[PDB]
Amino acid sequence: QTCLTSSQTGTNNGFYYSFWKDSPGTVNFCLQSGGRYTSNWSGINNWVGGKGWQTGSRRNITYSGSFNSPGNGYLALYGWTTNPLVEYYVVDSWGSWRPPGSDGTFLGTVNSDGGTYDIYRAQRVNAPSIIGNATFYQYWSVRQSKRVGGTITTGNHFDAWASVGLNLGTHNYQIMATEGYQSSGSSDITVSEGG
Repeated sequence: QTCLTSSQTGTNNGFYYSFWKDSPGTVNFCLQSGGRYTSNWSGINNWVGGKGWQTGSRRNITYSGSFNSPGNGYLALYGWTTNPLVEYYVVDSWGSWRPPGSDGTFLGTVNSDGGTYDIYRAQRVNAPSIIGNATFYQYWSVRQSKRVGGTITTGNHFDAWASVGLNLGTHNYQIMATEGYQSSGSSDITVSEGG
């Protein structure tokens, strides 16, 4: 295992990973065998990290494990595109606070992987991104009830987002992410693309 406590991207056991946190608190973000990582967080302001791919695609992404967020956290497929700069989520579970909140514009729903998801678009104006300080839209599929474990058929979400005018650019990274906000919690997630 390789345990990290501050921001880093890289590769581990054939998988890409991205891990980011601002200054407050502690994240113990530990890279295990295969597509597995664990996290715990405490007294943090905001952090997101996980394993996946350097270059996103329409691959079907399967994950399993635990997610424990008594306060504000997410368990989500998470990635970026450029041209347009987009930060996207397919949110399967969350903690105290269902995302994206009042900043989100509701656009409709998509049925995928035995769930229904609400589709939202939000905007970030002068915000930190994979290319630095920028203004970018976020695309959200958020499951109507929580789940921890299953397959995410990315094409279904990508196709549904497209039908509501949410354009995906050139894919950057694509990970099964844990996110915490002003809370404490843990997760233990294994990703793959072979069911």
